[PDB]
Amino acid sequence: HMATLKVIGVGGGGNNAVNRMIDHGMNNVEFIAINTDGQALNLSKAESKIQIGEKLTRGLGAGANPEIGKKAAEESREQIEDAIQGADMVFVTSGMGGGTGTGAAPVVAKIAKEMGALTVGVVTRPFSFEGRKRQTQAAAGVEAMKAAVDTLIVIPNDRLLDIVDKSTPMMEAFKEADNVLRQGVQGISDLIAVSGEVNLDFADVKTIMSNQGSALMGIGVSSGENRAVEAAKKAISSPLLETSIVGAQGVLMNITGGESLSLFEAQEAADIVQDAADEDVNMIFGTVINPELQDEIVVTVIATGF
Ligand SMILES: Nc1nc2c(ncn2[C@@H]2O[C@H](COP(=O)(O)OP(=O)(O)O)[C@@H](O)[C@H]2O)c(=O)[nH]1
Ligand SMILES: C#Cc1cnc2sc(COc3ccc(F)c(C(N)=O)c3F)nc2c1
Ligand SMILES: [Ca+2]
Repeated sequence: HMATLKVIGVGGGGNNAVNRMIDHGMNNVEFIAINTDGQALNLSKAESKIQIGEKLTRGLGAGANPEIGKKAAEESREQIEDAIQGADMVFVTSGMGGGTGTGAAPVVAKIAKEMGALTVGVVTRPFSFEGRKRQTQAAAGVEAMKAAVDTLIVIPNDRLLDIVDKSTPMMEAFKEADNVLRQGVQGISDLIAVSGEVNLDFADVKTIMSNQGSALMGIGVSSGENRAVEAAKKAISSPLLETSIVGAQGVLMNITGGESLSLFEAQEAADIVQDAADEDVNMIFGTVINPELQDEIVVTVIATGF
């Protein structure tokens, strides 16, 4: 079994994330670009492109109307099904609050879920500066996504205002939000590809993520003194995420280290995660020894069930 991973961008923001991932380079993941806007879709370098709602929009976008996004996806349901064929896991990425993402992404997610794919949504909420209507439409989108996916990661764009200085380029800030998705997809790909000393596989991912509501995914890297605790704290930190570690009922945790990785420090890291999570948490713990590493330790967490 080698799980087939697909990343599906829906609407402008979703496709922006996909494009930036394709530019970065990601092996053994299929990218699918879905949009109403044919002009934007033409510029994508995704190898699978689905223009939805041509009869409805005439190749334009949804004009920020979620009803148009929804009806567009429904018009093109068979083409979406065809593109998803074979997927074992689907990441649906979209900016909530517009028309295409808000309306179409839940339709796409439901199609993926009903084909049996582990279906993870990774969506943004609008900046407060975009106004109340955008925020209200986005909230309806988030609720529709929750109903359609196995697990949902929400990135409030307002959180980007917490990680910039007054001069940080907007595109650099956007790359930080895109990195949430990138790290999660890369992380799952790495888990499926590599045999661990205490091995985690796709069935473990499914146990933690299938039908499990909100999710946090995180990665932390450290070295030197107190490296395990520092890496674990970085992994569970969620400056950009709506959902924090507190009260998690399911956790997939991995530690990657060199040959120096100690039992004591593995316990230290796991204890950091446990102290935060629910008393009856289903923790699935893994470890990898990468002898190419010297003093680096990597802690990764997927936390669900809130
Ligand atoms: N972080 C981030 N948010 C975006 C990006 N593009 C759009 N957004 C957000 O996504 C929302 C919907 O925009 P968009 O996806 O272009 O609309 P749609 O094509 O009608 O789905 C906007 O209101 C923004 O909050 C992006 O590249 N990065
Ligand atoms: C963000 C994030 C995030 C979340 N979860 C994960 S899990 C991951 C990779 O974990 C890995 C990689 C290689 C392995 F052999 C193993 C294993 N123990 O079998 C593993 F869990 N990377 C991330 C990254
Ligand atoms: Ca593995």
